[PDB]
Amino acid sequence: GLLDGKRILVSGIITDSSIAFHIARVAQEQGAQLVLTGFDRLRLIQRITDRLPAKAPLLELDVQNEEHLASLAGRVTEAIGAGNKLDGVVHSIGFMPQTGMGINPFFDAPYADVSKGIHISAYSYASMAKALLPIMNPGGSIVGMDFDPSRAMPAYNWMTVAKSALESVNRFVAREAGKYGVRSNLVAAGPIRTLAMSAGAQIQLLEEGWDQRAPIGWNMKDATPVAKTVCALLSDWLPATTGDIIYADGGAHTQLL
Repeated sequence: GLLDGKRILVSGIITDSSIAFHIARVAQEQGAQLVLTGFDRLRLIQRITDRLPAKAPLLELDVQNEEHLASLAGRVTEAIGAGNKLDGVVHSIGFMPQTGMGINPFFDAPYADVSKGIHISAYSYASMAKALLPIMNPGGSIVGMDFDPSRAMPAYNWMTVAKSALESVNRFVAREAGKYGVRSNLVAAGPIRTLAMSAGAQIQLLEEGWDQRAPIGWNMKDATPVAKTVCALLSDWLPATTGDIIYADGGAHTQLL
């Protein structure tokens, strides 16, 4: 039980292909007691979370909603029992409107759309940390999901910009979280077939290039390797790593080709 008796909040489950879902699954297999947050289709999310190996309370959280953030810590402590604190927080939340992504030209995305995407994808990592650090134990771990944005690439467009912002936000969260003995890190995943992927020739070349570049290969169908990596960061086995990015991408980013 890598996470034996750790209390861990996990956001961002929308389907059972969600990366968050597999993080939640692997964490429970490893003895973690979870609290879960879900955004919009709460009834649907409850049905999806029923398929996890264990029961976990489900709280409503719209990261754009200031009231939800203000009430979050109180709602969490109620669910885990007063006197108890969190050892773990997982941010697995991303969004960018269609105008900011894919076939749509980079220059045509209006700021309102980009701003919303940045709000949800980058700024929310800080506001979740603000809301939850007060109910976190020393030795604890905050973890967010990243996609390496250090080089530009077709299609990913303004979401790349959002991820660049996130990485920077992560380094500042690490400063604040350090005052509580809490670590903050990001996991940079290779591409994964999720619901979000749903929203062409260049993206396929990027994927296949992925497996080819990855010295141990990469399998877009399998979220388990990134779930494990996130669990490794939630654990006590990376105690001197903070403000940082761990690459769970088959090693692809270390190879030019």
